Amino acid sequence: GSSGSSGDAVELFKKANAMLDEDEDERVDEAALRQLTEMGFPENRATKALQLNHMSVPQAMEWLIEHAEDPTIDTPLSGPSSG
Repeated sequence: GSSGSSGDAVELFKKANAMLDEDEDERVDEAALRQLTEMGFPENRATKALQLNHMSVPQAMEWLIEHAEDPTIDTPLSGPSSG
């Protein structure tokens, strides 16, 4: 018998082939926005979020999810119309 005791491991991940292109400064990215706006998010948010997510299509998503229920986000009301 031979082994440690205090912990050992508890993590697993992998990222085979994962490269695109980043866009910093200047107006927001549309290519990315499209993705979001294509999913089911408002340009405003997507845009804002993006800017906060270094213009990330995936990242933003989460931010959009987490912020999905954020006040700052500022959202209108939902009357009768558009149900």
